[PDB]
Amino acid sequence: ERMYDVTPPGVVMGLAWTAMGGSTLFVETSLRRPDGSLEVTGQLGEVMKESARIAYTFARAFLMQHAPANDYLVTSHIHLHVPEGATPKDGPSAGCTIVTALLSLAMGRPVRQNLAMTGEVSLTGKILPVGGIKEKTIAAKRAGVTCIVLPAENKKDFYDLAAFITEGLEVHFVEHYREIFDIAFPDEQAEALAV
Ligand SMILES: *[B]([O])([O])[C]([C][C]([C])[C])[N]C(=O)[C]([C]C1=[C][C]=[C][C]=[C]1)[N]C(=O)C1=N[C]=[C]N=[C]1
Repeated sequence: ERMYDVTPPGVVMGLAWTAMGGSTLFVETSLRRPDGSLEVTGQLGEVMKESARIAYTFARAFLMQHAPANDYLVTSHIHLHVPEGATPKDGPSAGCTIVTALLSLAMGRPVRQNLAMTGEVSLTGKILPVGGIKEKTIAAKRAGVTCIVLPAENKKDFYDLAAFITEGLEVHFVEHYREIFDIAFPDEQAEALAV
């Protein structure tokens, strides 16, 4: 089972691993009040806290180019949480997940359902390779993930898995956050008609 079968805005599924295997986790974000700020909870280590700062800065910049009239990330007091509360978590691979959670919250739009992602985020939005792709992918498949987004340089790790694991997985290998944004929010890049 999963902690969220259906993600509302501000909630994105990420992927973690330990020496004991892989798991899914959800990044949760929310307002704490009507210059902004980010408060972060979830027993995060120092690499993960820094990846939340990087993601926060990039998301502010990304959404000032995609939606300059939208100030929600610049002015709001945001809270970011990664359950479960007692479990320690660390590492950079949730960067894109955090970016997506913040944009999802600021746009008031949920991300594509049954989607998980992992990837380190650069300050300019480059997606850097991560560890545990095999364990994270198995965990996604067990959790009902149908769409998985991974750093492009982790492609060989993904295809080291047996076919019966990756069959049925729609996989996207990405290098810049813009590619994730268009998978996560397909209606922001979809064919439209005027009336
Ligand atoms: B990602 O690989 O950076 C990811 C980020 C986020 C999903 C937590 N981090 C991990 O998957 C961590 C989880 C963790 C758990 C407890 C304490 C620290 C980190 N795992 C690893 O970094 C890791 N797992 C197995 C073997 N080596 C390292």
